Amino acid sequence: MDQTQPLNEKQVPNSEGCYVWQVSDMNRLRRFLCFGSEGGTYYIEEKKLGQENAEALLRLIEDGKGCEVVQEIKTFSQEGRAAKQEPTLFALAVCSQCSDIKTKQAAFRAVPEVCRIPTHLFTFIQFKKDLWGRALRKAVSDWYNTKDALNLAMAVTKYKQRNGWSHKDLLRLSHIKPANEGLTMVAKYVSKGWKEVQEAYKEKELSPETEKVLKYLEATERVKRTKDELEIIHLIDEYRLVREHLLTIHLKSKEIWKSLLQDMPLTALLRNLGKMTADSVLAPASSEVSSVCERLTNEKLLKKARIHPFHILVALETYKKGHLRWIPDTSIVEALDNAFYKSFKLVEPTGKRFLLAIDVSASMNQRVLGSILNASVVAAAMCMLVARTEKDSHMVAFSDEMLPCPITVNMLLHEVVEKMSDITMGSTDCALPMLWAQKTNTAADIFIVFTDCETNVEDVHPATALKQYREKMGIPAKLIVCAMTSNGFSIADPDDRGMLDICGFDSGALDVIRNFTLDL
Repeated sequence: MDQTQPLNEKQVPNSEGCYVWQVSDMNRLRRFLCFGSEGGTYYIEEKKLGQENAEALLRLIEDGKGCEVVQEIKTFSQEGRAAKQEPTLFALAVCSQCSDIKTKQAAFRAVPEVCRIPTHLFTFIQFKKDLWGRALRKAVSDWYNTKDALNLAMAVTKYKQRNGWSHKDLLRLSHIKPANEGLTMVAKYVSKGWKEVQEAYKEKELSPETEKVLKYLEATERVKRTKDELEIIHLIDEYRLVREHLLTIHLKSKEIWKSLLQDMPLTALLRNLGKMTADSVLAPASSEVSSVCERLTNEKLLKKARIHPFHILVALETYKKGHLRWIPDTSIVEALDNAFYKSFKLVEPTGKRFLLAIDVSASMNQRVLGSILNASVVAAAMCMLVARTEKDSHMVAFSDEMLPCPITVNMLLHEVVEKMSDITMGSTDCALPMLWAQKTNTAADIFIVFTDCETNVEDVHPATALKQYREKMGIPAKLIVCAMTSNGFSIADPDDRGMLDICGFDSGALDVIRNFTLDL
């Protein structure tokens, strides 16, 4: 029996016509939350991949798991497990208009929490349009009324974009009734303007909290009336204004940028590394560079700034590239490598024996999350994560034959990326890691295969190779399939308790791995 034939009646043909199992709908939802469907996969066009994922979600609802889905969405968003919020927002939108009364209600109830920032709310609304009753108005009203007025003021005072997204419109369409004076004030600022706010609040008794909102709006307005660097720096120092609150002429100043650098939100810092280096703002051997390195390697700050490991991987590739042109600062490059590991949810090692196998076949050249990184690079980063936490780990690579592993656990992340950028090619035999481990009599308690599961060679099924490995070696080895796309295929036998499906770049993947490895 080989891969071109069905192991049993539950198998389905993959893109290459070979047999695998359909990953469970709940696990496909997780694959979707983590990878989305932008750019599709090597074998599946973008729109089709999105529809496949939307259909899986619809089956879940149809099967009564609607509320479980919404709970899962809230959980991923709260724990910051996914690199992008789009998939999560699309899934929430789908749930807010489905056939299940209870799921609709649960979806709407989750909008204020799942839509963490303005962009999210706007994206969520656009998806609902894609797909204003009392429920939507209440949800939107709830979103504004549950946010901190000062934080809202901070967001609405940044420069606007011509993307059709308007707070003025949402405040109107939602028929909102502001719950506190600070929100009433910001709503007035958005709908009527600064002059109106000033006039409505002159002579007015305000709590110290509402007063802070008024003084902050005043600060953002003062920015526009001056080109004096010292005055602007004082405003950044006292009110923590960011780049988007400033005039273009202000952004021409190196000192203003240094003041902006001081408390720059980590996500913005990651995006501005190259520019600030080219601009001499992050000069070699500078205290500016040192502070940056310290903020990036502070696990508590990364978590609070919701920095996902994929954000760091992408930021690193972009920065190391050097082009706008700059000399990538070596200490920052090292800091990013360090931050990558600290951004995943850390767990105690299992001390077991791991065989980590990276698929470097042709289809793995497929791009991940709309980035320039291909699936083999991303898989390599996941493999490094595991190897770094589990001392007893041996890394291997494969296509339709075992291949020398281009990476070693001691390499820095930027090196891993370089080595894996053009390594993809050839057919795919997902049974190889187990077969190779057997032939070479290498001991492993856990096999983790990083792949898209599009196996397609006339060799034994990977599930088969695992069982043969178990028997011959006398080890009850488990197989963890770390999916690298949101397709719906899996080489793991749903009927074998010793096999599990997980998803690459789920920031809490190590916890899933730990629990399965120790039957916790």
